[PDB]
Amino acid sequence: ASGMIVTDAGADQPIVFVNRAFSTITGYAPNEVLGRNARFLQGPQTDAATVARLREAIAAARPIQERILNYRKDGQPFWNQLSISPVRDETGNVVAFVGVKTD
Amino acid sequence: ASGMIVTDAGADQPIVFVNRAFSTITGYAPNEVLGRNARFLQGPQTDAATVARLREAIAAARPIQERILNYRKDGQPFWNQLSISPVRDETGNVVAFVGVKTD
Ligand SMILES: Cc1cc2nc3c(=O)[nH]c(=O)nc-3n(C[C@H](O)[C@H](O)[C@H](O)COP(=O)(O)O)c2cc1C
Ligand SMILES: Cc1cc2nc3c(=O)[nH]c(=O)nc-3n(C[C@H](O)[C@H](O)[C@H](O)COP(=O)(O)O)c2cc1C
Repeated sequence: ASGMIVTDAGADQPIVFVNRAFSTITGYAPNEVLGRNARFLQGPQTDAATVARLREAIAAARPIQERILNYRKDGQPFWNQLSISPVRDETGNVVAFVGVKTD
Repeated sequence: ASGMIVTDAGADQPIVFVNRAFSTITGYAPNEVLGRNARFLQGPQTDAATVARLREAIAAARPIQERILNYRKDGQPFWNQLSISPVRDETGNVVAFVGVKTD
């Protein structure tokens, strides 16, 4: 199974759902992450240019894939092959964002 | 806000998340629907041919949009402009399905 994060569309994209795989991968339980922006997964060695590309894509509701250095709850660095896409209604309104970690 | 349902990919797509708009629209709380296939929203005058097109598209992990008759918890019918899409990882594995109601 691949990790999955779902966020609200607006106002800095707080997490509303993580799948079981997310907790296996990151060591974080759902209650520890709901209502937070996913940027808490980043750490000292995270590439700022990669973070900026995610920021611009999410702001514009553009799909993006990045290999980004993330950090488990226990602090272990892991490479996150991250893909983010908007969820739209048929009018084109953004309803949510979905992020997947590909192992 | 538009209604959104997220399901597992496999084994008859049990619901794993519904947004707040889902509960406003349908009258169901998350604890009433999590772990169930979304077909409980259908009822006696739901169009069988429409349900068959949804079944075939989801089985194939193909996006689909239909206008389908659904029923609130209290039994009141509502027209659901429903769009369902797979969520894939970068290997092409289906991680989840997402369903949206367009007002
Ligand atoms: C649905 C979704 C999932 C995300 N998943 C991750 C993730 O797994 N790891 C990560 O470092 N950032 C993730 N992000 C990105 C951060 O939330 C944030 O958008 C990014 O750090 C850029 O914004 P900032 O410069 O304001 O931090 C995700 C964003 C969204 C919308
Ligand atoms: C993510 C997702 C959301 C769904 N949302 C709805 C819905 O809002 N209303 C509905 O009638 N069916 C919905 N369905 C469809 C049913 O779950 C089911 O796939 C459909 O009734 C066809 O299969 P069946 O013939 O086995 O019932 C959804 C399915 C998925 C995967």
